[PDB]
Amino acid sequence: QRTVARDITLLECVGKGRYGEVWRGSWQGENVAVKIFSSRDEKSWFRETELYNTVMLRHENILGFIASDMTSRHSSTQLWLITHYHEMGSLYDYLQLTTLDTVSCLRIVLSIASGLAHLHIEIFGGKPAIAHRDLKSKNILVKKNGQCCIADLGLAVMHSPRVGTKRYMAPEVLDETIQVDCFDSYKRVDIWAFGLVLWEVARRMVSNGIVEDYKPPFYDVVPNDPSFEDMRKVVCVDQQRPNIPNRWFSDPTLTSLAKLMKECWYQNPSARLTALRIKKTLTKID
Ligand SMILES: COc1cc(-c2cncc(-c3ccc(C4CCN(C)CC4)cc3)c2C)cc(OC)c1OC
Ligand SMILES: COc1cc(-c2cncc(-c3ccc(C4CCN(C)CC4)cc3)c2C)cc(OC)c1OC
Ligand SMILES: COc1cc(-c2cncc(-c3ccc(C4CCN(C)CC4)cc3)c2C)cc(OC)c1OC
Repeated sequence: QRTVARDITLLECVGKGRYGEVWRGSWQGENVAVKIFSSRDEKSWFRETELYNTVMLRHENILGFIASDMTSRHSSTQLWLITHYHEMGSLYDYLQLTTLDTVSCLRIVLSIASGLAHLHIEIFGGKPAIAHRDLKSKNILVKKNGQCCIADLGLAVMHSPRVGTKRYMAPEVLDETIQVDCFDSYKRVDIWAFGLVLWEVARRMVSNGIVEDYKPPFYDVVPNDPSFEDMRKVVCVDQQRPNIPNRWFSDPTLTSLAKLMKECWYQNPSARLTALRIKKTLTKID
């Protein structure tokens, strides 16, 4: 009745971590990305697969799902997640060697806010509400059209042993006051992380011939691979937030972005902006 071509050619490894590996692959001419999970991180494959079996997300700013594959081997199980392939790589990668103008900076951050609001908001008929729980510049891909998409739903929570990246954890995560039975708590953790990403991008926007070098959030106050305690002392005890450079206050776009990131960083989670309010504010800038 029909051939089911499942052969995927793995062409090039574009990522190797504790999570496993990501490969550029080829299926029937078409480029795909293949994430091969470490045994260490099998539950991330299970959770992303469980979510996509619940709701087939389709959004321009969400990394496009193609397939979840489990294959029996000699004495192990092999777990692959297959997605769209974005050749320009992660936003983290992209910001290292690219500077931005006003239009590209706004297009990047509004596309992220768009993907995040899509995750957050319940649609009746639709989709459950979803919080990401590990938003960061390495989990955002740059598309050829200048918009981004959000990747990695391995920690996602839905409403109707992995933890987040410590550098991006909100204060209520670090001080363990987060209300774990409350879905809105998880949206507010994502908004904190979004504000840090907005800071990382805004630094690379040129104004009056000036730009900042790429740095990760809190680069000046914590070590590489900061401990939970290192982060708690900065974010909770001292209540530090990323520096806004003086040069931003000469530029109307960066002045508006600095205000937006402040309103993502309130100690009180319920004071933080919503993803929908961030979108509206971004559409009114420039
Ligand atoms: C099993 O595994 C993999 C399968 C595929 C794949 C390859 N050719 C054809 C298909 C196909 C899709 C959909 C239908 C429809 C036909 C109409 N009917 C009303 C319902 C069913 C049939 C066939 C698939 C799904 C690709 C893979 O990788 C990209 C796979 O591995 C992950
Ligand atoms: C998983 O991913 C990819 C899959 C395919 C693909 C291969 N064979 C058959 C199909 C197909 C045909 C028909 C139906 C429907 C149509 C009508 N409906 C009312 C019931 C049945 C569904 C599916 C697809 C979609 C191609 C892809 O790319 C070109 C894929 O992406 C990499
Ligand atoms: C964040 O996480 C996931 C990411 C991806 C993914 C999707 N498109 C493209 C990529 C990629 C391609 C190329 C480069 C480099 C190599 C070539 N050049 C020298 C510089 C650029 C980097 C990255 C990735 C890593 C897929 C995933 O799942 C299958 C991910 O996990 C959910």
